[PDB]
Amino acid sequence: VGRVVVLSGPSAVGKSTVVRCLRERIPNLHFSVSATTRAPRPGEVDGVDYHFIDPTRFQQLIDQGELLEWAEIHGGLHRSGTLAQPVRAAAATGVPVLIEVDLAGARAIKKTMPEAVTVFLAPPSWQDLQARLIGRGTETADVIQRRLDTARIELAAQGDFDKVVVNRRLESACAELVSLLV
Repeated sequence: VGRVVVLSGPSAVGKSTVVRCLRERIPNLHFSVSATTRAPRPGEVDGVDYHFIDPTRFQQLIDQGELLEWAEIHGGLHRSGTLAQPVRAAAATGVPVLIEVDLAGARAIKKTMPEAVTVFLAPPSWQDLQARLIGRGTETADVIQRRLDTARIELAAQGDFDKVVVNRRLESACAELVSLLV
């Protein structure tokens, strides 16, 4: 039976390079393919990039409890979320599953699938995360202040998760996640 790992963390702690590393290290890792009600962009493939469904069918899925989590996107322009059945089927086949979601999505998945392992990718320090949020200083002071406030709130949540991986170094963050997945 494959492990299901839900990866989340602060907005902008470094999740997507980590995801790429994981998919290279585990040849058959199944990266959860979200359902969405937006239309496909050219180059997106149904079943690979997203499962493209219509709003009515997406509402049916909500009502039948077939989503582990879902959210309104861009204030309700459309919806996206994680389908339960492919995750469960992949796991029953013995293939490991990774789901990457924001913190609200991870909280939702722990309710709908408690056997999933939730992991919070934490920064090695406050100053490391603050430095990245300031960045090249292209944003206004109000925008940066809001980002720092948001980060402190999100960091307060790391206790809600099954595991904390500290992103000290890409190779060892990725290594710890590999150990969790296989």
